[PDB]
Amino acid sequence: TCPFYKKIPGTGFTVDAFQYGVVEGCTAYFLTHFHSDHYAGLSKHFTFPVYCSEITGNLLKNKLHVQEQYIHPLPLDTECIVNGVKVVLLDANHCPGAVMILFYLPNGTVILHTGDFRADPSMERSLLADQKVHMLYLDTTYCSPEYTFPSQQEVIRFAINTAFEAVTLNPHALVVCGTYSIGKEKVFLAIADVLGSKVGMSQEKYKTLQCLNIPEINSLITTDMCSSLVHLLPMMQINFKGLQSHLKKCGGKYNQILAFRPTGWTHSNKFTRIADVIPQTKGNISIYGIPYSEHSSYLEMKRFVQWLKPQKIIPTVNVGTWKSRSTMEKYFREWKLEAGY
Ligand code: NI
Repeated sequence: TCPFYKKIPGTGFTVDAFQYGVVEGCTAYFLTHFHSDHYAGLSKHFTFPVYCSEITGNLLKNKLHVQEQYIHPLPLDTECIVNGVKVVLLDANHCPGAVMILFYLPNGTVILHTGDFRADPSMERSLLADQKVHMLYLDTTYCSPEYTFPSQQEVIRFAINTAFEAVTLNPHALVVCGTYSIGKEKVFLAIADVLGSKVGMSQEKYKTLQCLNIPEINSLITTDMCSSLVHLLPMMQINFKGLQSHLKKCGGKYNQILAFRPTGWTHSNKFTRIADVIPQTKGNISIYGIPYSEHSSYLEMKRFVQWLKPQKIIPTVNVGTWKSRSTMEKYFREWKLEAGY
């Protein structure tokens, strides 16, 4: 049954609540972003209103074949009325088309649902700064101080440099980049741009990336694998067997693979700097796991909340164990006491 943390009080609304069937008393279903754990449930047979970003609307229509009469895309940064309630959608700094939702209840309560996000100081100058927020439904994915990671920019620099050096040393080396959902597109686009290649990929993937409004996209991606020296594969294939296989398929065009796995966090982060990252190598194949995160670090989360000063915090990730809940409530209380709200 739909859990409490996916329900918005004083409304007919739910958030990311498509896998419970008809939810008693839900008049509109909000979808923060196109990741499977959040859209699980949607298909062509859905006949309730769905509210979401334009990009999320492109993917619903094209990938899951939702009928257009049921997709209600909204512009970001704009006050809109849905079943008599004022709402705004804000950039969540997550994957393309990912949003946070502000709800302005009739009674004067204000609710912010972050959906999934990576907190940034740039958010401190959106429409959030203009009024008080009473309740916050918080993406707590990395709510613990062991979770530190580098900026997205330093990680991309590491990857551009690594790849440019490899292929310049050996122009017969192929670069591979794993994917299994939208997001983290900058990894493979920035590598391809420094190497003066297009990124080649399967048709289903090319379809997906065409839904995202990325500027100059036709210039950067292709389904012609042959003309490309940066290839995207499913994450599951990013291993020595999967990569020997793919190298066989390229017909003596290449003699070396350099491959990249964007992971969220890996415990090498507590000890190791981004400068210091090394690959796993077998023969003529090397695999780099790089810490490219689209969720908040513990410090970026703490700073956001301390800035926002919510009256109540409702965690939406890691809720399923008592030891996790308890740990999180401790940190919420720490942050409050430290900042004085
Ligand atoms: Ni997500």
